[PDB]
Amino acid sequence: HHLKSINHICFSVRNLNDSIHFYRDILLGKLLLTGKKTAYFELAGLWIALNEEKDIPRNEIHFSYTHIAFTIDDSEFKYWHQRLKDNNVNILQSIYFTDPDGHKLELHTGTLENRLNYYKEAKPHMTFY
Amino acid sequence: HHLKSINHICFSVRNLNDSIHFYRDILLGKLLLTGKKTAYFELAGLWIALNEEKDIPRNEIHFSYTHIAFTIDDSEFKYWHQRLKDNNVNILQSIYFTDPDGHKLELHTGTLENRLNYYKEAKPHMTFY
Repeated sequence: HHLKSINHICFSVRNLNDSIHFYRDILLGKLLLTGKKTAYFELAGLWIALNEEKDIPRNEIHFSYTHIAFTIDDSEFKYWHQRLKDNNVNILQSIYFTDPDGHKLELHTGTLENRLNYYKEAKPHMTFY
Repeated sequence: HHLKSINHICFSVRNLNDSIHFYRDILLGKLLLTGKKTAYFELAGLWIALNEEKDIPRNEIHFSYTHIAFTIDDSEFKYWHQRLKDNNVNILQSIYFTDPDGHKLELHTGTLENRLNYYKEAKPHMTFY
């Protein structure tokens, strides 16, 4: 009875047109649908839905407790770093960054297996299953 | 130069042992690693990382602006509905629910293609690309 796969992710965003430029132009996703308050993309093989909420407060911290990471090839690290820098993206191996609203994103060059093997050497008092 | 795939998701959680029971026992994910403040799972083919933050306020609304949906087969809908109900999960075709902390999750039985075709009939004034 297991869950089969990730199906989609939805993000609330304050300005649809800023978020379409981010996900479509900067991150090279495919725009598939728009409405007044909605946009769907396919990005990295994943359906991403954006829901526009123009009243999310800009003077408060939100989006603190989740991050989403996408895979890139190690050889593409400098290309992506430079692409995000040249697009004035908020940047915090991995590249940590935010979308225009503050949703926390990451580009990462390794696998879960790579990370487990790293921790078995670096953090050997963790418990491995 | 495209992003290749989703790599992982990380959630902050207030109690690791409550969240391991949710993701491992209720959602049938695989526990791969633990530390004092960390747990890694593979769930639905996706690496999920949990980071324990015991001080996330319990008396405030958080996690409002993201949701993550997983695919199930249509025939499994009543099995999952009943499994979440029998485990006293907060439940809000799709099943909408939250983890123990309030991260918003969904089980969904359709594809992006199915949803686009639905909107072309139901919401024909959207723009399709």
